[PDB]
Amino acid sequence: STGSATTTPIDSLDDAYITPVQIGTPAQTLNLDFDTGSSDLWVFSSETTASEVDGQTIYTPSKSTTAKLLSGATWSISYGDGSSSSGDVYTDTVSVGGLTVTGQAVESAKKVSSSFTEDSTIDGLLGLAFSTLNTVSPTQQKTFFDNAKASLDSPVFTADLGYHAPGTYNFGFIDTTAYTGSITYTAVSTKQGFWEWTSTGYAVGSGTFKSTSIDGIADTGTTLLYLPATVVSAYWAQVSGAKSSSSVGGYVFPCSATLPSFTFGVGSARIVIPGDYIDFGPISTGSSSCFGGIQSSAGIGINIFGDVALKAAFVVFNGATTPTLGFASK
Ligand SMILES: O=S(=O)(c1cncc2ccccc12)N1CCCNCC1
Repeated sequence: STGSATTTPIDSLDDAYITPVQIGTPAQTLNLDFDTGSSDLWVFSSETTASEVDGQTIYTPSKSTTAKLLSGATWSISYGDGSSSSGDVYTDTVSVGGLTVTGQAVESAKKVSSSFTEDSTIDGLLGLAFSTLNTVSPTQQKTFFDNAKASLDSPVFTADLGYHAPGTYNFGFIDTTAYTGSITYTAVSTKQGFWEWTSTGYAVGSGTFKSTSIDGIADTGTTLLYLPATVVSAYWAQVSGAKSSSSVGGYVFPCSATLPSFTFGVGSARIVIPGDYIDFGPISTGSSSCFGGIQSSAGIGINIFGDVALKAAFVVFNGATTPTLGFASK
C-alpha cells in the first residue's frame, strides 16, 4: 500500500504545516501537524477542557463506531518549547492520503497548553519519530508509520514541504519526479528516538564550504533551523545590522535586508536554503525588525534541522531495519 497527502503552511510565514487526517467511522477529518520529532498522535477532542478549545476541529470518539477506549491508558507530553498536552487514549481507524491503519492509538486531549489553544489551525500532532518516544502509559503505543510499515510497498515516508506553497507527505514510495539530481543517504542514530544524523558542514551565501560535523535531528515539527552558536554567528555576520536580541529571544535583522543563502552538507551533497526562506517577518506587527530563521541551538542541547532546512529538500525517512535519511535538491 501507499498514501499521499498534501501538507499546507498554516500562515504566510510557513510557521507550521498541516495535513488532513481521517479518524474514525464515519471519518472525522482533522488537520494535524506531522512531526518527525515526536511520537504521539494526539488530537483536540470532545474531552478537551472547553476553555482550552478555540476554533480547532475536535475528534469525538463517541461518534466513531470503530473507536475503543484503551483501558487505563493515559498520555502526557512536554515539548521543548514549554508547550504540553495530556489525556486518555482510544484505538481507532486512521487514514492519511488513502493509507489506512486500523487500531491506531489516538491520544485524546483532556488538557492542552495555551499555545496550542491559541493556534486554531492545528487540530493535533501526528508523530513520526521512533515509537520509543511515545508517551502512552502504562503500555507504550506505536506511531502511525510504525503501524503502517509492514503493509507499505517500501518502509519509507517522504517529506516535501513547500516554501509559501503546499507540499506533500508520501508513505510507501519515493516519487522520483519530485526532486532533481540524486538522493544522498546518510546514517541515522535512533539512540535518542529521533531521526538523528550528522551533516558534513555548511556555507554562508557564496562563501567557502566549512567541513565540520553537525549532529542534529530532521524535525518537521520545528519551524526554524537551530545550529551551533559559531555557525549561526557566521551566518548573521553576513547580514548588515543583524544582532542577537536577548529581549526578542534570538537573532533579528532589518526587514529591508536581503538575506544570503545557507548551505548544509549531506555527505558530499549540498542542500541550498535560499535567503528568503530565512525571513520570519516583523518581530511584532508594524516593526521594521524581522525575526531570523536560523537560530542558536545553545541550551537546547541538540541541533535541529527544522522546516527552514527541510523545505529546501526532498527528504526520505527510510524506516528499514537500519533506518537512514535521504536528501535531494528539488
Ligand atoms: O509544533 S510545535 O511547533 C507547537 C507547539 N505549541 C503550540 C503550537 C502552535 C502552533 C504551531 C505549532 C505549535 N512544537 C511541538 C512539536 C515540535 N517541537 C517544537 C514545538
